[PDB]
This record gives sequence, C-alpha cells and structure tokens, in this order.
Amino acid sequence: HMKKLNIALLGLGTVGSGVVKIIEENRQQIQDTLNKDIVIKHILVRDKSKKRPLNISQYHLTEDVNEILNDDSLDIIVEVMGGIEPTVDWLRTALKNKKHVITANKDLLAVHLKLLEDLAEENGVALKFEASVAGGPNNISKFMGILNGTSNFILSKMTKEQTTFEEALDEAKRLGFAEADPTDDVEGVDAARKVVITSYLSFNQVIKLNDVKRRGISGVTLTDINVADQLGYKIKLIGKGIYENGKVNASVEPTLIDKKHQLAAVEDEYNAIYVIGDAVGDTMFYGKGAGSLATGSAVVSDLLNVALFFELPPHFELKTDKTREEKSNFFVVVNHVKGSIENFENELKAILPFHRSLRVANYDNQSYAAVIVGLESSPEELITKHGYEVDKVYPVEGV
Amino acid sequence: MKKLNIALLGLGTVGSGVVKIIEENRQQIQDTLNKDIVIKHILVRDKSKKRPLNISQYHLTEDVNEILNDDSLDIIVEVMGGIEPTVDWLRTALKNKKHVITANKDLLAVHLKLLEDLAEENGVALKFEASVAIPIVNNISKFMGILNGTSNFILSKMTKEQTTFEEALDEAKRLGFAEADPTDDVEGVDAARKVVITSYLSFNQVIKLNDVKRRGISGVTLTDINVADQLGYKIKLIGKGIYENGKVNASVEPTLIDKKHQLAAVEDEYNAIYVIGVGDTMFYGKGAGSLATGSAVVSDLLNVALFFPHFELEKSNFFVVVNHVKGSIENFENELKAILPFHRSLRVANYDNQSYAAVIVGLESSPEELITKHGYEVDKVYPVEGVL
Repeated sequence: HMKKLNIALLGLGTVGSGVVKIIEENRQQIQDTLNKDIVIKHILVRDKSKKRPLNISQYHLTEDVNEILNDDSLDIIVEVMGGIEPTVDWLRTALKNKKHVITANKDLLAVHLKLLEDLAEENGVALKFEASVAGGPNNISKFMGILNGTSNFILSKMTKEQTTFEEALDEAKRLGFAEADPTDDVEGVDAARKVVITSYLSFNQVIKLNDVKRRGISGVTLTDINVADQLGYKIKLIGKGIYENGKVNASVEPTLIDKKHQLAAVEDEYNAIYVIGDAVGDTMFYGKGAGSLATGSAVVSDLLNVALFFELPPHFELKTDKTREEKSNFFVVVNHVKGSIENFENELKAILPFHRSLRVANYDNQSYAAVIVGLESSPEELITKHGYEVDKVYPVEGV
Repeated sequence: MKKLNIALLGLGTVGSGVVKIIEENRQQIQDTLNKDIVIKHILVRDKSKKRPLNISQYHLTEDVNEILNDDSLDIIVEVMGGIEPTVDWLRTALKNKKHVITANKDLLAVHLKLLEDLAEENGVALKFEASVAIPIVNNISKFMGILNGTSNFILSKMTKEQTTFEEALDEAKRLGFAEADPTDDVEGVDAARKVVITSYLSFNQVIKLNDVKRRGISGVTLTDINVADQLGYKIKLIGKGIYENGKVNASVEPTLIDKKHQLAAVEDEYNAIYVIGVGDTMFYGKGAGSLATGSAVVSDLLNVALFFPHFELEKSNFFVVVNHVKGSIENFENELKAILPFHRSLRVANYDNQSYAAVIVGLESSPEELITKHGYEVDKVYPVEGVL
C-alpha cells in the first residue's frame, strides 16, 4: 500500500542538511501516519568530493543538475541552493516537467515568485516558498516593518547604551548579530528585499528591488536618537509599502516612530510587520527571523502538504463593505543656523505650506531639528531655497 | 459544475456578511473552481425582522429540523451563537455526515473537543473560526494576552487620563465599548473564555471556564497604576496559560507588566497574544469584525469544498499592597526581608497613608497568607510579569 515519494534536493548547506535530518527522523512516522515513503533520490551539490557527515554518504550526490531534472521518477524538487542564475531556470524546467517545487531560496524576489507561480499553475503542479519568505506570516493599503534584526539591534544598542553607530556595530559583530561585512544589513538591502516580497504578498503587485527607495542606518547618530527621544520618538529602520491608486510606493529608511506606537517597542533582533487596511483595525506580527532549523522545518511542512494534496489568485472580493457602512510627516535637521531656536521656528511657520503641527528642538551647536506633521510632501527643497543647510530628513510615523 | 448545497444557521451581521461574500464571489468560485455554492436554507429566529442583507432571495426558515433533515445539504454553516440548543444541532449535522463550519463565539474547549471527535468519527470536517488576535491560524509552554478590549480600554483611560475606575467605566459606556451591565468585560469573563480557547489550541488540553482563576479590573485604582508606573510597570488585565508537567494553570487578572514588554504598549481596545516556547512571538489587533469573520467562514467553506512532528535536537513575582502599617518604609522592608522565604529581589514603595507596596521577585507562591499570619493587613496581591 505504501506510496513512494521520490524527491531531489538542490543544495546541501545548513538548511539542506537540516531538511535531510528532519526527513530521516520523521520518515518512520510519515510512513506510518500517512503511508507515504519519502525517498531522497538525489542531492545536488557544488562539490561531490567534500568531506561530509556519515549520514550524507548514504544519499546519491551529484554535481549535474540535469541528472535530477531528467529523472522522470521524481515527484518533487526541493531547492535550498540560493541564487537567481542559474537557479530560477532550474526551477522553470522542473515545473515544465510536471514536478512540484519547494524552495527556500532567499534571493528570490517578486518577479521570480510571480513567474514561477504562473508556470506551476500552468503545468498543474505546486510551487511552495514558505521557507523562502521566512517568518512574520484581506485588503491591505499599507505596511510598515522592522525587517532586519541586525540593524534593529544596532539602533537599540545605540539608544539604550548611548553608543555611536560605529561602537554599536562593532558590538553587534562581537555578539554574533552582525557579520564581518554587514553591508547587506546596515545599508538596508536585506530589508528592501523583504519589502519587495511583502509588497508582492500584501498587494499582489510586483515591484523591483531598484524601485525601493533605500537608505541604511550607517548615517544615524546618537544625536539623532536623543533629539528624537526628547521629541517623543524612537528611531527604527522601517521598510514600508503604501498601495495607493493602483501604485506601490516602497521604501526602507531611518524613520522616527512615536514612542506609543506598537512598532516603537520592537527592540534588539526582533522583527515586526504592522499592517493597515480598510476598514479593519491595524494588526501586527512580532517575532525573530528564521534560522536554518526553522527554514528546514518549513520546507518539510510544505513537502508534507504537497504529499497530502497529490492525487491561483485568491481575489476573494469585497465590498460587501458597501453593505454595512494620506499626509506625510518629516524630521528635518538643519546646520549652520544663525539666530535662535524661536527665530528658526517662526521662519518655518512662515515658509511651510499648511500642516498639522510643528515642534523644534536643539540638535547641536547652530543646529536645530523640526518635526512637522501633516504636509503633502517633503519640505526639504523649500527649506534649502530659504537658505538653510539641510543635513538630512527622516520620515516620521505613528503620528 | 459540482453543486454545493449549504445551509446557514443564523443571519446577523456575520451571517449577512457570509451571504454577501458568497454572492459577489459566486461567479469566480464557479469559474475558477469546480463548484456552484447554493445557499438552500437560512435558519433565523424570527422571519419578520428587517436586516443588513436587504429583502432577499434565499429560503428563510424558523425550523432547524427542516435543515438537519435535508439530505441534499453538504455543509452547515453555523453563525447563530449559543451552547444550547446550538451544539446539539451541530452534533446532529455531523452524525448525518454533514461538514460543519462554525463561528460560534460561545463555544468553549469542551464543546470544540466533542465536536472535533464527532466530526472525525463521521468522516467529515469541523472548521472553527474564533477571532482573537483568527485563533486556529494565530511548541508552546506559556501564553499571555490582553483578550478583552473594553477592560483594556478602561485601564488605558485611567492610566492616560488619570481618572478613577468609575469615571473610566462611565466613559466606556457612553462610547459604546462597555454595556450597561459591563460584568462580562470588567469581571474578566470574556477574557477567561478566550483563555480556555487559547489553552485548547496551544496545548491541546481541555480546561473548563471555572478552572480559570479569574479576577476583574473593578478593584484597580489610580494609586495602583501610578505606584506601578514609578516601579517601571503598566497594569493590564492579562489572560495567561502556563503548561507545566502535564498541567495547565490558567488565569485572568490584573497584572503588572514591565514597560519594555511588548504587551505593555497594547492600549485601548486593542488585543494581543504573546506566545513563549525559540524566540517569543506576538499577534496584535482588535477583535476580528463581522466582515473578517464572514471572510474566514467562506475561506473555510472553500477549503472544505476543495479538499473534500518530531524535531529531535518557573518562579513567580508579586506586587503586594499592605495597609495599616505602623512605622517607616525602611522598617517595613526589613520586616519583609525577615519573614519572606528566600527570593531573588525585593523593592518597596509608598502607596498611601500607612500603606506600602512591595514587588517581590522569585517566590514559589503568593506571600499573602504568610504576611497575613505575621499580623499585617494585606489589601491585595497582583502578579508581576515581563521581569528579566
């Protein structure tokens, strides 16, 4: 009675090894509880000579991806290799050959997920990427998230321990939160990728990485943090997607967050996605990022799901909402300002277009900061043409 | 086209929402899936009443047996509420080999368990949608939650606007959050129900509503709030489930929560469930509204239509308020140090005239009886959470 599920793994790093371990220790149970026998028939690796643990030696390792793609006995391909090229083409071929695909590929972006999803539907097979999307998870109009643990950890350290960015980054390296080249984290690239992904899942719209307006945390100073603090705000690296009039506006940047906002409290390496919609209340999901074990665990869950369902636009519409029934805020830092804080405030009151509120604060010697709530657009150019040196502008949220 | 014959039990806001949703997706469910959903009957208590779904085209009945005896039905969607006679209705449906989807807010763990087994036994699906942030969607050794919007709203009002409980409750009544008899909210009953449900889903253990040690917010004062504030804590009505040594200890009560804890920031009518097991996680949001509940029902409905884990490799803190204390705060502190059993730390604070409060970290159980037997007058004790 037992049905054999022949699978292949593309890649054998920490995640692939974890998938293998998890399959081994549950094989007996998956047999007994579900009468499917999962056989890992091939594992693609870069180097077949590498010294590997004993448990790996019993599987058939290959360096030739065509050996896997042309094996008609395979039911499912599990890709944990990473990369866009040639990896995505591999998955395309697999789907065209009527193989289910499960991927935890961390480099996939919306363009890739869309084309693979359609190709899968087209060929009557499953594409699963839960392990790829990795931790938090109808009509969402906006999301804001803390999407990179290392960056958030650094800002928390600076804020709590009153250190410079440089000191906080070094400390994060020593403690294992940041890597030796931390660029992907501190320049906001990782967060930008997650904004692309979150935008695809939230809005069913594809944007490119390069459409995400991006600024990292390496220019945030202790002075920014303490002045924000005095004004009632924390500083977070926020990844944001706003879907207005059929268009996604996506960004990642240092952002002042009102201290009472749920996101303001998300500290250290924790992440969170805050979701806003019509008409419902706001929601938020909070937790750390996935490790190898959790990613591997998600892969095997997806694998079992597809095994269960062996032998799509949701577009579940409202309204419905018919029956039964967006300004911007800015933190502006100006340098080389002669005259008093009162005079800077008065000048700002005269030059700004209409807005909801204005508060100014001392920043440094001849430097002031202003938080302006309720403008239609950045006042940066306007302030610049009135002769102020604008050091920088950060958006302000939770107002 | 595969015809799916369904019946609805009840037609309030949620039932009406289910119908509207389905209507506007029927064409899509037909085209994109194999299936034509026919709402063949809707049970209502009173066929005369005016509704959200306008005057409409469905067959309304007041006789539940007309639905339960209709063998052409594939799925029963229950959005009526109630334990009796509602649960028996669902039992009959399952025994007659009908799939059941329920958004019944009054069900408790005992009821979900017996229905789940009855469903498995009869080869049919039971899908349950309760909306505290959708429970089944939203291992675990402990959870802590803010599970009642009205109670939380009242504590937030007191804290932020420095009003008495009575003033804050009156303000919640005028704004529609609290009802005229607000007992279910302020006595923590609603929160306790959600603790039963959350315990069932988190731990796969059935507890009864009466096993939840429950205290409401009506005795919380502005003095408690401000003393807690100076100590580094907010006060929340916390529903809590701790699963230790095969046993669930469940409670709902006023609790001091460290200001840095994610739960400390959850204000007004917002709710949240904080889960510990592996990093902590939290889901935050208000109680799912009718449209979301109805939306979840139709998802479950489509799921049933379409479709029909070995990964190898606690002390307590208390806020105690004592009255009629003669002598200084230093002397009270010294006396407490002498009488308490071993603990991790102790801090004392002025509370009122001849009243002091203490936060004690690392006791096995409430020191209330002990302090009483040493001749002190204990006003009350609240647990303290989020301690590092």
